[PDB]
Amino acid sequence: SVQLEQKLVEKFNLKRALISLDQPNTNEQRKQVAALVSSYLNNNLQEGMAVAVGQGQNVAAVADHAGIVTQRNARFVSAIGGTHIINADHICRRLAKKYGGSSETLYAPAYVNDPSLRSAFMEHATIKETLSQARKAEFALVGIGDMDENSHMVKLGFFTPKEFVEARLNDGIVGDIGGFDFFKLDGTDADTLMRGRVIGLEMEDLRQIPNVVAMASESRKALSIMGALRTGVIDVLATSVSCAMALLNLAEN
Amino acid sequence: SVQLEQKLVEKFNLKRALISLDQPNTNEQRKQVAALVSSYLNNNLQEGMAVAVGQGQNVAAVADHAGIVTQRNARFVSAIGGTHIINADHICRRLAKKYGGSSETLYAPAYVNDPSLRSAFMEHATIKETLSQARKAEFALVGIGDMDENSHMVKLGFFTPKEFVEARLNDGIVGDIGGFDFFKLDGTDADTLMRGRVIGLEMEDLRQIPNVVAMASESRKALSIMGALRTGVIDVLATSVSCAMALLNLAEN
Repeated sequence: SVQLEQKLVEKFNLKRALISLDQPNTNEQRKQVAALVSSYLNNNLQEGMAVAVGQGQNVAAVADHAGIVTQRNARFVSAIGGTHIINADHICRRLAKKYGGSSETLYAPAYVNDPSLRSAFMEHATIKETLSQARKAEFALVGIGDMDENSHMVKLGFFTPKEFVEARLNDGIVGDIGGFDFFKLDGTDADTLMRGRVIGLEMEDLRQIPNVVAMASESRKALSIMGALRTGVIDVLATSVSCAMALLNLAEN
Repeated sequence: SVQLEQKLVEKFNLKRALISLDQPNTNEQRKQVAALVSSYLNNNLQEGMAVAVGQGQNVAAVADHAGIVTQRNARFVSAIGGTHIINADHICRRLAKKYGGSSETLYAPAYVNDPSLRSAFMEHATIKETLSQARKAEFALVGIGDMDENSHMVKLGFFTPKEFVEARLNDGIVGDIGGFDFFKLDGTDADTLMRGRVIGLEMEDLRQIPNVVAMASESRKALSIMGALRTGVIDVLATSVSCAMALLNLAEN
């Protein structure tokens, strides 16, 4: 697994690769991946630094990991709006409690049904200020999701099932990062209608955050993880042995 | 001071009046008023009940009061959006920590520069859900502010100084409750441009919350407190001996 880390770092231009042994199910896998990320943050997140935090189960596992961490006054800033899916805001609050710092809420919903409503929220001074804080963070903590993980935008009524299938088929979206931006298998940003329905950071923000820590546990989602690595924004990849093997195979071939 | 409580209850149709002795300055007064409210909530807020929470220094003092309270699983729900002024969201988080429950964020800013932007946020499913939770709360914890306490809407650029003076002079606004609604000295809701710039609950919501706890410490703000009492929405008034004397004098005369 340490040999795997070196190959991943070399192959994908990472700062680090944190690889957990394969577990019996996805819950257990997320916990073990989250353990390595928790320790990484414990050692690296200094007082006065900030983390831009995305949403969902991979990220939530880091907040829920019950390991020992030193207390420091760090900030946890939502990188995506709230939901009425584990909310980035809730995760930041749990992280602040765990690591001994503070959290900073993005006062806007995660999803809207129209890019004009998106624009209206995004131009608002209160929303812009928090997004600027997240853009200026030293770290980002994000999950890599597959299209099926985003299906809640549809089930919540913000995007049609027809539009959703078309994002995949017409626009070639194979995954999301942090919940807030979407990519193709080749790592390019696809103009997709999807992102017009989300309030949060974008891919270019992640490209300029020094330490983007991205997390995925499921090897069946290796295409999404590959797409995400191809965007070039990831600095620390935390994942399982099988995912690592899959990525190296896909890259070699 | 106990005699004062009985007269206030009778005169203003309250459930309770919590009266603190006069203090040397407003900070100390807010602390002592907040002590009585903290104890009231300790005894009355049951597991599974909720509090709709407004913004500002009077309310924040209750969260910051360092008394002993029993832990119970109550909810603290923001009744007004966030600010980039002590935010209702921050207060709810501190209350949840203190009383041992949870908090529920309103994912929208407190202020907007245009009632059309207000309407767009207010119609959004995520915002409507939280506002419905706050409307259905057993308690509300709100401060009674004077126009000068709201001047931040102006300083933050959401409302012009000219509009602000006109809200007072043309529309007769003498105070706010919770940060989110405004009233005249006679207790009627004034159609004012001000409320078109705020996202949160309104006076009619407070009228149907069973236990509206309203807090003010400054006797120089007695006109605002009088206006607020005249709206009829207040169930528990927490304030100082001098404010109580002022209110009884104003009512008698």
